[PDB]
Amino acid sequence: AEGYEQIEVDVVAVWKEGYVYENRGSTSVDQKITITKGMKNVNSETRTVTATHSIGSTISTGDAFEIGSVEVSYSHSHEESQVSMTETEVYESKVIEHTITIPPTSKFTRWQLNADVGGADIEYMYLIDEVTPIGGTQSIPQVITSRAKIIVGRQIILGKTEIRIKHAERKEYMTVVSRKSWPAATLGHSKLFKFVLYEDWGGFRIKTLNTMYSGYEYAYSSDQGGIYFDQGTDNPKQRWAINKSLPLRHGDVVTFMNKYFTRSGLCYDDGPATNVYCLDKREDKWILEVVGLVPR
Ligand SMILES: C[N+](C)(C)CCOP(=O)(O)O
Ligand SMILES: C[N+](C)(C)CCOP(=O)(O)O
Ligand SMILES: C[N+](C)(C)CCOP(=O)(O)O
Ligand SMILES: C[N+](C)(C)CCOP(=O)(O)O
Ligand code: NA
Ligand code: NA
Ligand code: NA
Repeated sequence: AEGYEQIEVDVVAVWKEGYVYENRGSTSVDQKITITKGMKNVNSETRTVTATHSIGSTISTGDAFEIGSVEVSYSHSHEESQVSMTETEVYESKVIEHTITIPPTSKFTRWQLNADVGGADIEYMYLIDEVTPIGGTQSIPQVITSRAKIIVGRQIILGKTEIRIKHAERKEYMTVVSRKSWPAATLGHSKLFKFVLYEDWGGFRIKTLNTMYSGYEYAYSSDQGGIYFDQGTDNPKQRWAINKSLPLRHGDVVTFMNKYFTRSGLCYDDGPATNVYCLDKREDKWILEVVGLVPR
């Protein structure tokens, strides 16, 4: 995908009890059994998963990623074997069902292999099964190498990477126009409006590469709430807070809270001229898009 990348990473997997039936008497008893091989509470509208917990140095809680493939290696019965998963397999619920004939004086142990890719609980990645005598020894499976390959947005380097900021609900880009002889933010369909994100002691700064008044390039909130662009200063009014852990990445959905008006977030609002405002106790979702390449 245009702006994403694959990365290998270690994930946690374990063999659970699953189901256990004991037939201590005679004769052979039949039992129906149903299991659902699939990711727990999987969203049908998307494959992007918001991390509930970390996956090493690469993923942190709240980070967006997509599971490309998962490869867990196990040892049973005294022999090694490995099972791989496709993207379609990790995101599908297969309700496997059938009858198991338990022979007399024997236990049926259906083991349940799972995987927790940073919060994403893959219930029943695999089913081994094991019929064994009572009270005889049985082989317990053990995961030897659990690992996954995730898909993430290309990183945004602060003060370096040129991005486009797009309003998620309205699918329109933040653009710059003149208002009161100052540069001003307003929503538009143009892909020509590039920005650079910075970070210092006071917060994040949104610099425009499309100003008409030279030097007036950092986004800030007026007392009235309208978003204008000023010259670089120490003022909190031009400093912002992002609700997402670094590193920022392509396609990240974020909110921008003002550092001076601390409860006022950046959003769409029908102004008389422009429509990008800082409004109290409300904060709209914006997409960060890493720019492609211009032709020449
Ligand atoms: C994995 N399996 C249950 C389909 C075959 C292996 O049976 P067993 O290893 O418990 O004897
Ligand atoms: C007046 N307004 C609330 C619609 C936005 C204008 O902000 P401002 O340009 O007066 O600083
Ligand atoms: C937008 N509001 C009128 C609800 C309050 C926010 O004022 P402001 O923080 O944008 O200056
Ligand atoms: C006082 N100072 C000039 C060193 C910093 C002031 O930054 P500012 O918020 O007044 O623009
Ligand atoms: Na600094
Ligand atoms: Na300012
Ligand atoms: Na408007």
